[PDB]
Amino acid sequence: DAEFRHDSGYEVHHQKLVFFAGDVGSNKGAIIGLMVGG
Amino acid sequence: DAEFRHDSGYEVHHQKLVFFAGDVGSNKGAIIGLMVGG
Amino acid sequence: DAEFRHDSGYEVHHQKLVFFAGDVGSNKGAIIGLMVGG
Amino acid sequence: DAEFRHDSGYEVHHQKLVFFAGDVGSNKGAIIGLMVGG
Amino acid sequence: DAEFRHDSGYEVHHQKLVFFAGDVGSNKGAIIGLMVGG
Amino acid sequence: DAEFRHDSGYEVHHQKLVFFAGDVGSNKGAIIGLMVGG
Amino acid sequence: DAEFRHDSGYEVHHQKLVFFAGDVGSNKGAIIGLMVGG
Amino acid sequence: DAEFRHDSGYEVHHQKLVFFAGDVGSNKGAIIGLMVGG
Amino acid sequence: DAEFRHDSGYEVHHQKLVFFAGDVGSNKGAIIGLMVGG
Amino acid sequence: DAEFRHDSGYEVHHQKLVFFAGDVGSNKGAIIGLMVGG
Repeated sequence: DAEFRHDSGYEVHHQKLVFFAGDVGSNKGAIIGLMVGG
Repeated sequence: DAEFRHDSGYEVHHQKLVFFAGDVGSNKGAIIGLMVGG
Repeated sequence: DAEFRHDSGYEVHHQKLVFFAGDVGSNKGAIIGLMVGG
Repeated sequence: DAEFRHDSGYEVHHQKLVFFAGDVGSNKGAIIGLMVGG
Repeated sequence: DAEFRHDSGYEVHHQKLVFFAGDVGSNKGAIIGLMVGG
Repeated sequence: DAEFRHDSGYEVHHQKLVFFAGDVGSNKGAIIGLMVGG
Repeated sequence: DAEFRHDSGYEVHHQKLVFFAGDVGSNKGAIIGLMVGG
Repeated sequence: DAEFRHDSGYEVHHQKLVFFAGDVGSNKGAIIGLMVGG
Repeated sequence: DAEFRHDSGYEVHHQKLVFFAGDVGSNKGAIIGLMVGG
Repeated sequence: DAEFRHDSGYEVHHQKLVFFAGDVGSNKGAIIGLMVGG
């Protein structure tokens, strides 16, 4: 007579002027805010 | 007599002026806000 | 006599001036807000 | 006597001035907001 | 006089006896290999 | 005098006995290989 | 006179007896290999 | 007669002018706020 | 006269009897190999 | 006259009988190999 209860909790996010908001599992590419050449 | 209960929780997101809002599982490409050349 | 109950939770999103709102499973292409050349 | 119950939850999205709202499973093409050349 | 060149690379996949081969941008439904009740 | 060149690369897939081969942008339904009840 | 060159590299995957091969950007649903109740 | 109860807690985030807000599992690519060359 | 060159490297993966092969950006759902109740 | 060169290196992975092979950016859900109740 087992009982399995899981709750991921309450998440509130307030974000302003955020370039990258989020979780990246794996990153091998390029993440650049601004690129100026020449 | 087992009971399996899962809840992913309450998610509230407020975002303004956010370039990339979201979760990337795997990133091998290029994510650039602005590209200026020459 | 098992009981399987899954709930994905309540998701509320408020977004303004967001270039990319969403989750990318895998990214190998190019995601650029603005491209200026020459 | 098993009972399988799945609920995907309540999703409310409010979006204004969003270039790309949505989830991309896999991305190998180009997603550019603006392209200026010459 | 800018030059923008992007290549997504060479992808070779060999898969045998794979339930789910592919990238999911966002998952809120149920993905179960086998369901047995009663 | 800008030059924009994009290539999505070479994709070779060999798959045998694969239930679901493909990329799902968003999944809220049920994907079950086998369902047995009673 | 800028030059932008991006390469996503060479990816070779060999997989056998893999339940879930792929990258998930965000997961709020249930991913279970086998469910047995009662 | 066991009872398994897990709670992920209450998370409140307030962020302004944040380049990268989020958790990266593994990082092998380049994350640069600004790139100026020439 | 700047030159931007990015390479994501060579990735070779050999996997056998792997339940979940892949990178998850964010996980709030349940990932269980086997569920037995009652 | 700047030159920006990035290489993500050579990655070779050999894995056998691995439940979860991959990088998780953020984990708030449940990851259980086996669940037995009752």
